[PDB]
Amino acid sequence: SWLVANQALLLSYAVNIVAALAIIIVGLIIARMISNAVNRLMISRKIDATVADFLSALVRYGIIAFTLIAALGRVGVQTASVIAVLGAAGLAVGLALQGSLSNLAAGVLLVMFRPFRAGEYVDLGGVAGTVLSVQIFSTTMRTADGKIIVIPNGKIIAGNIINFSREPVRRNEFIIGVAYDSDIDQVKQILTNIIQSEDRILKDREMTVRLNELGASSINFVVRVWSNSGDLQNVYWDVLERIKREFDAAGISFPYPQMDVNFKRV
Amino acid sequence: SWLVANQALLLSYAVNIVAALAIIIVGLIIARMISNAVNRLMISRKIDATVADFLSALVRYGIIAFTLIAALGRVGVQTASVIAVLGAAGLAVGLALQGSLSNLAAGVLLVMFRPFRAGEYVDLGGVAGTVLSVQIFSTTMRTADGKIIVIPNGKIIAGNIINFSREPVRRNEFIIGVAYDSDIDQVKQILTNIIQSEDRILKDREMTVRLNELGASSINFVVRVWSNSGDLQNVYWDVLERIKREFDAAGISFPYPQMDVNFKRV
Amino acid sequence: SWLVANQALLLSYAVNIVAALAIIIVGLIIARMISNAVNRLMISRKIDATVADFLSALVRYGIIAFTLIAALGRVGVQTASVIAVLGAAGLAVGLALQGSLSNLAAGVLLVMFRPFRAGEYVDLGGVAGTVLSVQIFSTTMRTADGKIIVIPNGKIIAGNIINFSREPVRRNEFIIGVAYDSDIDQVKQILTNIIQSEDRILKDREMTVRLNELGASSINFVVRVWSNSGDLQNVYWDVLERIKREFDAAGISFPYPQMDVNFKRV
Amino acid sequence: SWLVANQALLLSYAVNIVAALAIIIVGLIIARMISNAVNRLMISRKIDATVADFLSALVRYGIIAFTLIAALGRVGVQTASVIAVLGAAGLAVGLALQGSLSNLAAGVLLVMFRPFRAGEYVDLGGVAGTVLSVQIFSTTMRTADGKIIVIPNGKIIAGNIINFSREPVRRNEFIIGVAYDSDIDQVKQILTNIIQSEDRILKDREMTVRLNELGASSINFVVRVWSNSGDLQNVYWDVLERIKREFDAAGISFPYPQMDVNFKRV
Amino acid sequence: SWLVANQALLLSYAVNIVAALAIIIVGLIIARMISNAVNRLMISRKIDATVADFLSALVRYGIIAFTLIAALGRVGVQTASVIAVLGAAGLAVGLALQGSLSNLAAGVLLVMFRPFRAGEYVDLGGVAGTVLSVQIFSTTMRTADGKIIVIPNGKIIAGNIINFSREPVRRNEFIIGVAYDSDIDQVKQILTNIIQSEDRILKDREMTVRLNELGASSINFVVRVWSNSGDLQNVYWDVLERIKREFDAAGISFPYPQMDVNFKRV
Amino acid sequence: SWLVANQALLLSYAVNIVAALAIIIVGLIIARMISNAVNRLMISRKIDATVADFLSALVRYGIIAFTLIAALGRVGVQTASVIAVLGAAGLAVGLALQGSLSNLAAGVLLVMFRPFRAGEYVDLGGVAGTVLSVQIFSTTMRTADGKIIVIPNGKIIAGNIINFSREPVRRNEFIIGVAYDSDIDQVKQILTNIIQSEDRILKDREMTVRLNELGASSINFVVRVWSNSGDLQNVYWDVLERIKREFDAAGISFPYPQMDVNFKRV
Amino acid sequence: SWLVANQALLLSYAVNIVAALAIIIVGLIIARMISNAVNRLMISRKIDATVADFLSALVRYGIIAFTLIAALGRVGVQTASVIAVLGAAGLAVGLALQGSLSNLAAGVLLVMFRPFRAGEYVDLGGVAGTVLSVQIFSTTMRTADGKIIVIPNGKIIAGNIINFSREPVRRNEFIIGVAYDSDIDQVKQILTNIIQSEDRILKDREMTVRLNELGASSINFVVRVWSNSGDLQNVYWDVLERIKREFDAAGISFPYPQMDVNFKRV
Repeated sequence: SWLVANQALLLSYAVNIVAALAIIIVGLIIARMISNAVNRLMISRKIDATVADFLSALVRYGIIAFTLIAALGRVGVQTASVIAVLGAAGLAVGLALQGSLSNLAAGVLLVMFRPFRAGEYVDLGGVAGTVLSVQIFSTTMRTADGKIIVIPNGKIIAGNIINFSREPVRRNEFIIGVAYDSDIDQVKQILTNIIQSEDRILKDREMTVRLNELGASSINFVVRVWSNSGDLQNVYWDVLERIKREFDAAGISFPYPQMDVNFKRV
Repeated sequence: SWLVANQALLLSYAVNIVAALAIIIVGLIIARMISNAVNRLMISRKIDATVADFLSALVRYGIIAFTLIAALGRVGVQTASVIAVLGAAGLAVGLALQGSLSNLAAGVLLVMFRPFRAGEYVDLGGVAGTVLSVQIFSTTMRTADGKIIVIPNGKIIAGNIINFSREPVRRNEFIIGVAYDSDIDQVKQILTNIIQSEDRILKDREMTVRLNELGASSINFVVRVWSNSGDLQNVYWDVLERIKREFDAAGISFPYPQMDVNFKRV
Repeated sequence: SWLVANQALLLSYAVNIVAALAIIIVGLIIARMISNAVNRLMISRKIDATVADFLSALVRYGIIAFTLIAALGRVGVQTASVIAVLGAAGLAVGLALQGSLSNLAAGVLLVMFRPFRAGEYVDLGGVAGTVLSVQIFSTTMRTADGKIIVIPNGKIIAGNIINFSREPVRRNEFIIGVAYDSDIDQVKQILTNIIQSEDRILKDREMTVRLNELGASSINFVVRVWSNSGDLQNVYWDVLERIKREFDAAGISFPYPQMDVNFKRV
Repeated sequence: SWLVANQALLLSYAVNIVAALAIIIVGLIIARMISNAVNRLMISRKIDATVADFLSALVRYGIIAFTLIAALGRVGVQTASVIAVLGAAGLAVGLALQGSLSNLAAGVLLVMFRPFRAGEYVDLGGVAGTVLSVQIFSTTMRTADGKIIVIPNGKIIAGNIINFSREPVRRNEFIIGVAYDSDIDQVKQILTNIIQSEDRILKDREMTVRLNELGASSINFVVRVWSNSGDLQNVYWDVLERIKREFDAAGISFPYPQMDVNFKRV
Repeated sequence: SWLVANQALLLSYAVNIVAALAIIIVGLIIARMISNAVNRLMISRKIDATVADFLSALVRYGIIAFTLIAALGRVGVQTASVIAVLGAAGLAVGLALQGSLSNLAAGVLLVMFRPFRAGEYVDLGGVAGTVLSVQIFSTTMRTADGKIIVIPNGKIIAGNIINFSREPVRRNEFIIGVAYDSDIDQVKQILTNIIQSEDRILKDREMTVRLNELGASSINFVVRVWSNSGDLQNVYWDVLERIKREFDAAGISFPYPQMDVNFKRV
Repeated sequence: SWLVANQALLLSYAVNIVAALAIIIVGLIIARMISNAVNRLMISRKIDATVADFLSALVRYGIIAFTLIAALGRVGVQTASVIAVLGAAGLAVGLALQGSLSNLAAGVLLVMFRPFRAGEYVDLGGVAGTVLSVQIFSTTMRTADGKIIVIPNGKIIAGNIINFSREPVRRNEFIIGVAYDSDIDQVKQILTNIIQSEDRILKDREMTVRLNELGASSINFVVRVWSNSGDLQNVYWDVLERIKREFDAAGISFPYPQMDVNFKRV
Repeated sequence: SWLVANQALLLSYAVNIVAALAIIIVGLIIARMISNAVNRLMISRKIDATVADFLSALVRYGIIAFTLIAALGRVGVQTASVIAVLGAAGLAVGLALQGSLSNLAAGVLLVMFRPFRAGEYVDLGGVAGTVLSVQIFSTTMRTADGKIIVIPNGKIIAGNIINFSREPVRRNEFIIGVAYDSDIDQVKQILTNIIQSEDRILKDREMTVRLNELGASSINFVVRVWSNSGDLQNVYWDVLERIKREFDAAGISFPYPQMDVNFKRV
């Protein structure tokens, strides 16, 4: 006759049981509700059936799983084990997604800081080109050849960034080879006359015409000038052509590879 | 005579015991149920006996293990230790699977974004070819030679992506070598006449015919043109052939490697 | 006379003590039981005394350790510390085994997906050969030379996979060098006649006979054809031999390395 | 008639319920409050709508989520599971942001220590230039050519740092080649006379004029001097020119590549 | 006069105190016991005073530390902090030992699988030799030169494994160069006669005598044969010698590097 | 009329509330106190406004946050969630700082062990120079050229360390080339006479004068000697000069690159 | 008048308060005690003021921090937050120290196993030399040149280890070039006579004198012999010298680089 005497014990367990069932059913209707709601809000963005609908299904499963674990705890069964396995799974998936998340974070930083603007000619680790646009997970640029390149944001931020366009003026360099016999002063004079004649070069800024080094086959002269970024490339070509003409007119000779032979007959 | 006086203590322990046994048996029938259910739902997809049936067995073991740990906790024995070892195991397996999970996540991102479409000619880190299809864990493409290549999705997203097809028009480049003696202006005139004659080249877009650099053995001329992607390759060959013919007709001579010897007898 | 008055306190502690001893002894008999059971089931697979028997001993130790920790908790001594050290150890061993586990997981994926079948000629990062079989932790293939190679599954999945056999048809390429003096049209005609004569080449598919590039010592011709994978290698050799014969018959001359010397005496 | 008898139980549950609702509503008004406050304080710094407003929204969501979880715990539902999933997410995002955080920490260290000052000529792993400024996440410097380079702080601290400017004086080195026939002592005398004549060289500091090594084609002389950093470059050029002139005046001859032929006729 | 009225409170705290002291002393005697026991069992294996005795001391310290922490918890002082620091330390040491543990695990796998047997000629990433024995943490092999090499097990499993011995038969390859003038058919006939004469070659298996490629200086012939692994090396040498003799007898001439000069006087 | 009957319940909640408010206010005054104290102690070391004052502000925020979380727990709201997010943040920041902490730890080890002393000539992975000083996070050394280099402590400890200065005596090596025609014994005799004449060489220690190898163009002789570290460099130069003189006196001839031509006219 | 009625509540809180203060003060005296004790025991080993005294200070701070946290818990304030931040810090520092700990563990393994003894000539990844001693964190060896090298233990264990000394006997190899015209048999006979004459070579062990390969400029002969490790180097030199003499006596001629020219005049 312990039953009549333990009515209170029965009350305690019965309220817990009905509360657990109530939790199950309320969580079920809550899950239905949340599932329809998430779709209602998800349709706004572009939506792919094979993936986007799938992820809403994932959410449904996650909610019912949480409510179920909670219910099992309500019943009075230790859920620490299921919590542990769940946490291991979550950690693993987070590790897997770390890579993509890094690209996302980089992209955000690059967007707010703006190291390079759109439409600028830059290089991002050996790939010169003009940027077209920036995106969340990736960057898009066009090469000189015309090929399109896509590069992940996370990869570029780590590497060095070079922005030719940001600087208005840039410097040029020429190297020239001539024979040993030829006079130094004559060549220097000619080169000075040439560079002086040009107009797209900045007089105020430095100009260098000296003998940098002595090659084995021939001596080498170095020339340095400064010009606007836009006209740089044209300047190079024009100067080079003028040099070729002027040297042949002057009498200087360009050097071929040089060989000296000691020559005996056996 | 403590027994009669501690009837309530006995009640407390007895209810816990029978509840633990009930948990064991209900978990057993639940595990049988879940095992048959998972197979019922698993048969839909392609199923390999050596692996797929094995994983259902794994699920059976996992469920019975969870229920068993819970039962041990119900008995009143500290289960924190078994929880700890279980969590270590789960973490380890998650780390092991991280690699494959990364490929999966990448594939998802690539699918939704579509950096490159199927049937496009692209390169994905030094392997040019045409894509055939995209998959969950991997990508499939065909090389020009005809070899098939498979590349994991996770590997390509990290690296740069190049999409030749995405751009309609592309640029070409030629390099040419000629002797120093030969006149600059004559060569330039000839090359201009050639490129002008062609019809598959875009007049509106830039055209470059200049002396880029001075080689040691010979001077070098650079030529740049723009044409449609489809006809690019043909254009290259036709232009090259026409150049060879035109130069020999003109009298210009192509250069062989050049050597100059100072020559003494011992 | 607190003892008589605190009989209940004594009861509480005494039941805990005897329950702890009971747990110890039941865990001992359980451990004996489990140890014999694991051997009974382990004998089925191949079993090495120096390792396999050792791991059963490990299991014995693990079970007795768990039961002992639980008993210490039953006595009323904080076991959180022993749990912590145990968890650190488990994490460390899991990290150590991560590498091998990765190979295992890869192997599973490769088995179910079947990127390459057994008996196919494939390359798996610079090692061409024919696969012999697939295994759990590793893959086995034979090289052309006849050497056997073993490669871990985890390593290959990361790298690119190339399956020559999967594709029925493949393409070939030849490169040829000839003197500048020689006529273009004559050579082209001869090469076309040759390739046309062959029967193992696919007429429907493309055929290319053009001047690809101008070498310094000599010009270069490129030839491309398509043929079945099986007969490809033979086709290459036969074509090459026929070419050698046909050129000497025609009067064309193959080029040696070319040198031009300006020659003065001192 | 358990209700009348369990008034106290009802009181207990009712106070918990109303307290949970109170927590929900107070947390709601708190969240509104915090959201407006964070904007009020955020406007001070530069603010981008697409990102900065977004992060305030994130904060709103985070606060309401915390309060909601707390409320669920107040109701009496186990929240350990939701805590676990939340912690996994937090760990993952922290891992993702680790990279950028590293750059930030580096930048801080570099700022306080000041290995290199602004406006100094330094190299930071193969990129010589002058620093312009230091920033939080990145560093900015200008190359000699005039190109701008941006380099992340985290990358440079790991690598070696070279500060030319920090040292007032620096050393120079010349290498010279001459024929075997030429006398050693004469050359040494000439070189000593040259270096002695210069004035921008530090007499007190060492000066080296010796035969370092015997090349195959010719012998090699090494020269070392010390000069101020500013005038170093000029000194090099002037010395080199003077050397060329002095040698031709002296009668020494510079060497061309040397070849010796044993010469037989077949 | 609260003392007389709170006798029970005093009892509660006093029993806890004496139990804590009892735990301390029992743990002390337990630690002495365990320390002597571990030595008793440790002497069996080889034992180094500077390290092995040290590790027994470590065990003593660990046990007393655990018992001490437990005692502090018994007193009623929160030990969660000491647990936390202890767990951090354990995690760190586990990370440090991960490397060695990996080698151990690899060694186990290699032992049970036996990719390569002892006394076999194998290469394990560019180090050819004969294995001598396998060990727990490392592998031992001898090179052809006679040098001894030790390689850690963990390093080799990651890399490719090549087992020459496992395969009974292997293939050989020869490359040969001859002048352009020389007849193709004559050379082919001679080579066929040679290989046919040999007896250590497998007739049933393939034999290849064809013109593989056209070198610039000379044409190249390829020869392939199959022979037993043991006699392979000898076969190579004998064949090569016979070839040299046969060619000079036949009248064919081996080629020297070939140069062609266009030769003008200035 | 439950209020009058539940006075005790009201007491319980009221004491908790006032205690929570007391905790808030005491923590506030404690935070003010700690903030002023930390500055008082921080001024001793060099202090940067933009960073050092900022970190004191950080401490203020941290303390108020801890006290606030504690207060929320006092109120009776589950704080496990806020604890979880806080722990994730702490883990992330610790990971970020791991890099710098590694440099710090290395520096400590290097300081106490002293592998290389200050003012010694050492190389630390391809950067030879003299150390100037050691610091906490980095090391400073000067190169021979005079450039200053800074290298992080963590990077050098991993790599090999070479200490020229630690060893008093060092060895030298010379290589010499001579013509085939020249007698072996004569050359050996001459070289022995030379090295014997020198005084800065250690007679007791080994001396080697032998023919090491046969070059294609010429034979090579190797010479090895031992001398004090300080005088090593001078010894090299003096020996080399003496050798040049002695050979020309003896009649031996140094070799130029050697070519042999078979020479036919077409 | 709740105070008089709640005397017991007051007792409960008052005992907790005084116990907390007692814990604070006992922990303070305990910390003083431990601080002096640790110094007393620390003086035995070499002790640096800037670091070693600092670490004792660290210990003082750690103990007072633990006792303080415990006290805060005794007061009744949730300390889980402070525990969490502390654990994050500990994890971070452990990660930082992981590197050095790895070197320590390696060193231990190497010490007990003894792969290489002290005073042996070994190479440890491209650095040949003689070991001098082994240490805890690092290894010390001397190079042949006389330079001292220090290498961390953790780095070497990962890489291959080569122990020349462990093996008593070693093998040698010579390569020789001769003209095509020269007879094979004569050369073989001469070489056999030479090697047979020597006495420091092991007759029982193999001896190889064969034509290994056909070079373009000349044919190549390979010779292999076995000798004791100590006398190996001397044997090489003596054999080489004898070979040079014997060939010139025999009439064989060593080959120079060979060139063949087809020679036409334009």
